Amino acid sequence: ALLRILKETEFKKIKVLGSGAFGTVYKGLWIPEGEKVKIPVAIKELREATSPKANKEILDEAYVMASVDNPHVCRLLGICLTSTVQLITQLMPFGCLLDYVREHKDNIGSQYLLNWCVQIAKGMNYLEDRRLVHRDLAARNVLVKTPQHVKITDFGRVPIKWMALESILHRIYTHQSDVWSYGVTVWELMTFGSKPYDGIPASEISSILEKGERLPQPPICTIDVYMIMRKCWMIDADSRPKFRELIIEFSKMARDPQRYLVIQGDERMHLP
Ligand SMILES: O=C(Nc1nccs1)[C@@H](c1ncn2c1CCC2)N1Cc2c(cc(C#Cc3ccc(CN4CCC(CO)CC4)cc3)cc2C(F)(F)F)C1=O
Repeated sequence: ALLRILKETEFKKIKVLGSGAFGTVYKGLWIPEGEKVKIPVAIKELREATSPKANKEILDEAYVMASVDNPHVCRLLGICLTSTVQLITQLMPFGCLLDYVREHKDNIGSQYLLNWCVQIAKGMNYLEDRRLVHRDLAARNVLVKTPQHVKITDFGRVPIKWMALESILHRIYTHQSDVWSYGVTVWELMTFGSKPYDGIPASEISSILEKGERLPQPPICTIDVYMIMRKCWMIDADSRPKFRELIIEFSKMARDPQRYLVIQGDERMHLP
């Protein structure tokens, strides 16, 4: 739809959820003016976003973030402009998928893991169709609406260990560098939220990658799943899968989960 211009009296902050590079995120409640319905919302308030030039840049960008319309992409619902900038979306009450997998890894099954892979590829496919490059896809930027329903967020306008080699060496970002980060995102899921390249400093990653090293095979992953991941991390960006292809391939596996991921016995052995 469109970006609603919200009045500060329309919504209240309830709790601080976090704070990042951009600002502070709060849980809140939004009662649309006129309406009787009360919508739980997440509200991000930017730090020092007060310059005229950035104010216009932010508004222009916000219009585009409010224009996405897909079940697996978070949409910006509105903005509130006062002394500060506040960005409002619907609250995803289960929080981010990275945290969710770390919390629930003792009970997460193969059907859920592979469906999350499908859903993220579907929302990434939609952004590709909208000509929107993500630049920071990671399990921490996938939110959980319900255990069965995830949505991508914080896309649009340095996470070295998620970044395609070209992005690291040349600052090139395209849909194909998004495909690489997708591969790393999937690895995070299949490892139940392990940290990629753990203990290796960021400063070394381009070298390791140039030498041709890559994240290892997650123990529950069958070879065909690991192949998809390996394919996302080829040097030649045009050799990597396309999001449309990833939808098909993971959809096929989701039809037969137990064939493609094996989650059995000693879960201490499910870690890379
Ligand atoms: O809203 C967001 N997350 C939320 N989570 C919960 C509630 S809202 C995410 C988000 N990205 C995609 N989507 C969402 C929500 C739904 C889809 N966003 C959109 C978003 C964010 C940031 C800014 C910003 C900023 C900014 C720019 C310049 C300076 C000052 N200076 C500083 C120094 C600099 C020199 O480096 C020059 C510029 C300051 C700030 C803008 C927007 C957008 F697109 F709305 F206009 C951001 O994070």
